[PDB]
Amino acid sequence: VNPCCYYPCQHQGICVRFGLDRYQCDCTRTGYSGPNCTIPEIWTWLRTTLRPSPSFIHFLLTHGRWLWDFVNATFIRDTLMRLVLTVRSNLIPSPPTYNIAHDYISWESFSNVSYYTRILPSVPRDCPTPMGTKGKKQLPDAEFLSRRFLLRRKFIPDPQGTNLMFAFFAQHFTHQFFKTSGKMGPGFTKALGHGVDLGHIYGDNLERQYQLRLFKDGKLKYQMLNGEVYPPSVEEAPVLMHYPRGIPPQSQMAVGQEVFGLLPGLMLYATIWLREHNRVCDLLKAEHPTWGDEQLFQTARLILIGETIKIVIEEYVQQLSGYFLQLKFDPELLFGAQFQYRNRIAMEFNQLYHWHPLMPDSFRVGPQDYSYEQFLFNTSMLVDYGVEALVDAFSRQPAGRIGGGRNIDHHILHVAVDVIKESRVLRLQPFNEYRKRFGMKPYTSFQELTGEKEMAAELEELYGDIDALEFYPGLLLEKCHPNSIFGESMIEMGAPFSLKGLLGNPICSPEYWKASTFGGEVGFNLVKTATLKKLVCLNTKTCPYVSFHVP
Amino acid sequence: VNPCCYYPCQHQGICVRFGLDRYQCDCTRTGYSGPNCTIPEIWTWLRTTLRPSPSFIHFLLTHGRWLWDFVNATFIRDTLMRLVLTVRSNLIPSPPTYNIAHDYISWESFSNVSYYTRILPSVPRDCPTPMGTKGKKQLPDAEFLSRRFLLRRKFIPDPQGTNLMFAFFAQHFTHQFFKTSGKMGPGFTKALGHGVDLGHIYGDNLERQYQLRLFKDGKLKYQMLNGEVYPPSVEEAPVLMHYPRGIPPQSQMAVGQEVFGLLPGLMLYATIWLREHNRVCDLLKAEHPTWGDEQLFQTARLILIGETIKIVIEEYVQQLSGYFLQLKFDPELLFGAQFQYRNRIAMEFNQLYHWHPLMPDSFRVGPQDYSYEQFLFNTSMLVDYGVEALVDAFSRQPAGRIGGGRNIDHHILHVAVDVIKESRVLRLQPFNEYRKRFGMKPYTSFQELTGEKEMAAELEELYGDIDALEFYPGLLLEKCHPNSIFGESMIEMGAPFSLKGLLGNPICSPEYWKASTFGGEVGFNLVKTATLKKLVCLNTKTCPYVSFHVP
Ligand code: HEM
Ligand code: HEM
Ligand SMILES: CCCCCCCCO[C@@H]1O[C@H](CO)[C@@H](O)[C@H](O)[C@H]1O
Ligand SMILES: CCCCCCCCO[C@@H]1O[C@H](CO)[C@@H](O)[C@H](O)[C@H]1O
Ligand SMILES: CCCCCCCCO[C@@H]1O[C@H](CO)[C@@H](O)[C@H](O)[C@H]1O
Ligand SMILES: CC(C)Cc1ccc([C@H](C)C(=O)O)cc1
Ligand SMILES: CC(C)Cc1ccc([C@H](C)C(=O)O)cc1
Repeated sequence: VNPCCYYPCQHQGICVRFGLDRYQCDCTRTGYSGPNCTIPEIWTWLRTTLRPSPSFIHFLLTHGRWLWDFVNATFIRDTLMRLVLTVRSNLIPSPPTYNIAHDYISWESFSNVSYYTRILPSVPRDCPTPMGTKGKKQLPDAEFLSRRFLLRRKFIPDPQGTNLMFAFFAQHFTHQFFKTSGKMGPGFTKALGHGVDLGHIYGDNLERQYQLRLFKDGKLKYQMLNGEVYPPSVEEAPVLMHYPRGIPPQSQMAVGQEVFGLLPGLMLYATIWLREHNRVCDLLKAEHPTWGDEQLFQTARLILIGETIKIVIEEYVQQLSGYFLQLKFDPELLFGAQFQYRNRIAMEFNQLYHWHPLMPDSFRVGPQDYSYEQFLFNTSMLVDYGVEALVDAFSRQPAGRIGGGRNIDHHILHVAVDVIKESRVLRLQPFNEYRKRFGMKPYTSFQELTGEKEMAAELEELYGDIDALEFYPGLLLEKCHPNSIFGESMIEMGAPFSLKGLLGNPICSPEYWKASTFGGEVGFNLVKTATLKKLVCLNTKTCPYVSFHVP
Repeated sequence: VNPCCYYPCQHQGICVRFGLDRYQCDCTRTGYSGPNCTIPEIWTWLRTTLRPSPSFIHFLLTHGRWLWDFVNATFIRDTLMRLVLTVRSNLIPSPPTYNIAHDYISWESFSNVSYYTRILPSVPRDCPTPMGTKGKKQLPDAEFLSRRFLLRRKFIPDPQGTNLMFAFFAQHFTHQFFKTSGKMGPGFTKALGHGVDLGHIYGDNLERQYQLRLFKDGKLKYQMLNGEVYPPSVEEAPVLMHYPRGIPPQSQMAVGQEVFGLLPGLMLYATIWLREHNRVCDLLKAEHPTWGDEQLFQTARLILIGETIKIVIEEYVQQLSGYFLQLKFDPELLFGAQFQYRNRIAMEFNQLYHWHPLMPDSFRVGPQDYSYEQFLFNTSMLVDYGVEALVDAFSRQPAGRIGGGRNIDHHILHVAVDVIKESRVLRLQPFNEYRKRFGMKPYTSFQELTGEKEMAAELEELYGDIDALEFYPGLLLEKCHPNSIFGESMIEMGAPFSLKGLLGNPICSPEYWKASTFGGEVGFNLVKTATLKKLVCLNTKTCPYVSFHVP
């Protein structure tokens, strides 16, 4: 029996097979020593005992507004944001570590960008049980697990007021770096780029980009419909878009991410960002009449990347966190720190971001209430209502609570089922192992995981042992913070991936973070003062209610 | 007239075109302010005035052996090595900056690995003269310039005692990251990897690697000849090798770098490293009987990458430098510093590494003296003499002095001619601009460049102005240090690229630099104690005289 199946090495120690049946843990730089890296060094011990729980820190951050208001207007704001940035980031390996093919560092894992990386090695194929040495010989049926604990019965809105404007932003944004390859299989991605490169606007490959570009004034091709600007058609921009068989090219919109024609919300954002790109080109040309099409295009792209990182940290994440602390996007906060400006999307981060519970039972646009069947492959809704109308509608409709269980609409429950199946193919280690990998104590029972007893009893009967609970299921079934959109694990595990992805970008490095990179002071300020409201309203005829929070 | 043609921005300030005819310099973080970034800050001025010249520091490093010996045995050795590593490295942009297509930062320049990067932007195409605003309307004829100042008349040996064992190591080693693509043109490379990835041994692409691997015990395919181990034939390892038409596959060796069959010296190293890879596999399997072929292969590769870095720093660079300071390869020296573990080969670095003057008039192997025509595409010499014999021969024959001028054998003078032509296509800025970009004062005349009067007068008559002198020519014609192999520019410009290349490797990062990465303490020590002598002798029947220095 493979000793590493027991996950003997603690605190990021590395389990290596030695001889026919022995194992050793490489505790290098873990802060611990001993056979299993559990004997702490004096400094390590002080840090671990003097640190408040994720639950207590969360409390401090969502209480005492009056105090935080004072803090948010001083340098303490910076000090804390930097603290948040470094502490969350150090939890992500960089250079990247393993991939679906190698549960060990290798030159292939480091140079081969078609692979998603992974934080914890896989469950060795030769282990007694699917999860290691705990649980039953066979995992609970994915389908059953989903219907029992993930299916929505009664719509549960997000207590934090998150809306569909946010939901679709999330779907739009994440899909620029989550593009699992159907051809290569699980564990592989076509979103080389691995981060905020805006590939969902410009395309994940040159040829597509060239087909999407006007090659005049650095602009992106487009078309006018009802006196409004929209992405061009595939006929004008011959690029592969995944539309239902039968829909003509002249009726398809070409945008960068092949999958965006399958939801008005997605194309909505495609339209907004496309309008913002061409707008920025105008501002740039005014500043540099001697610039060619290429430089105008390249420079505008860097600007939008900046705007995206800005808005994601200061509004998107802010919304999700519900923190009284005013999050801040300022690369300089890291100029005095040891930080690698690179990123590699992890398969776990992909699993974790499946926030389908956000989707509602139906989609309300003014007096009209559209169903999934009327909404999903709708090729006219966006143009019928226009950008302003849809933004207003999505900004008003509440999105569903992510954590807590039983809140995924039956229309898309199938995604969760496949997420669970893919997880087993990827052989993700147990939820508890990830709890530990991210600084939390493992759950000692299902009743501790869920703040209740009914689901816990059934889960325990199915899994047999809390140490067998799988990654994704653990994330969605964990008990949620007070009036939060999800549990602590979602944050403690997601923040590192997210923040490392945002700041790990090259435009955030000392070499790139300069006015000249963005065409000058005008371009640099577009990044620095970017805003959701401005992203929309500076590109629409009228300004509707725009926010990631319900009115 | 494009104002940036004057190279107005100093100290790494960035020239940006504004309005119809204005320009601005982005002095962000340069240590200077002002229209041209020429007004120094207090600390900046202190550093530039309190810093000794490259010539004085070089003096200190090559005198007082007794003092140095004392220092080398103390922590001062680590202190100076860290200084050297950090000061030389900070001179290289990271993330990478421009490429042949973009004289400005862009997402395309950052993500597109098929491009060599460049430290200084190109000479704007719309400038008055080919070099900017100085020199004649037409540059000196490349052919003529080479015959007049680069052609060898009388063989000039390297006063530092460098041998052919070193010369071939350099060619072998560098050809893993300098692989200009004929199909795409100058400015493009096939050596994705941009560094010490050992692609010249394992191939620059997966398919090729696969054809080269045995897929057993993690070993590399091979063949036996005279009881000795050699690389396999193209027949057993069907991989593309550039051999002259007319030679049969059965006499073509397959090695990783398509060009290595064109010199016994190159294949010699191919053989040595191949034997070392398979040897390491043995040691590894002894340690991990449960490991599969893949892990054995991946782990051995990481080990050889380490051995390569170790030897290049402590023996290779040591020999070139001539320093009494004992250089050291220890990744930990940088763990407390702000350093990016990434690298991108620069086109200027490619130009600079054209050390053809190293090649002799003929190749002596014992009593036999072989001509270029008997040496260049010889497919039997390596096997006829065996590894030991050739190593001994190359270790005894002195290589030619690199700097000084008039020392490139007529057989390969054509390379230099093409290097100069490619330079103009790449539109490399003038030598003086690079002097400045690397911390030196520009030469005020050709007489200052060359420590003499004749060549200088002829060069001045051809170029018209010292500010028109080109990159490569400047490097080879600059006056050499006392009894050195080349001038200061070669070191002051090359050291930064070289060390950044070496330490910027991901195996030198905190995440990778651990015993487990190399299979354990045994593998880790192979890296830490790697040696040229051991690389050869631990893989040959007998141990010949092996060194980068003539006996
Ligand atoms: C009702 C609206 C939505 C529909 C119809 C939908 C549909 C899908 C489908 C069909 C897949 C691929 C499923 C498979 O291969 O089995 C998928 C993947 C995914 N969805 Fe959704 N989704 C919706 C909303 C969202 C939202 C709001 C988010 C939150 C950001 C989200 C995040 C993801 C992620 C992260 C993936 C995996 C991406 C990848 O690996 O390529 N989805 N979704
Ligand atoms: C007599 C032995 C040698 C021969 C016959 C030779 C031949 C060549 C040839 C034919 C090219 C390509 C020329 C072109 O495209 O116009 C080349 C490139 C080059 N050689 Fe050599 N060379 C020799 C020795 C060396 C040595 C000792 C070094 C020092 C490390 C060296 C470094 C280079 C470099 C850096 C390049 C450019 C690589 C690239 O861009 O792909 N060569 N050599
Ligand atoms: C000043 C020293 C304080 C030591 C208190 C550290 C407490 C943790 O102690 C460690 O717990 C591990 C299990 O969790 C054991 O495996 C280790 O052997 C034990 O040393
Ligand atoms: C007063 C509030 C200060 C907030 C700054 C601390 C930054 C949060 O830091 C995070 O805290 C988690 C525990 O909640 C840990 O599990 C994470 O690893 C750590 O990065
Ligand atoms: C006593 C000698 C100590 C030498 C260690 C200093 C490290 C060398 O450092 C280098 O010096 C050059 C000038 O010589 C500069 O042009 C380079 O930019 C700098 O990195
Ligand atoms: C879940 C994740 C994708 C979003 C997220 C939420 C909160 C935070 C804050 C700054 C933190 O570090 O606690 C970061 C990122
Ligand atoms: C020219 C270059 C390719 C080799 C080289 C020579 C000397 C040094 C020393 C440590 C230095 O920094 O002066 C580094 C690299």
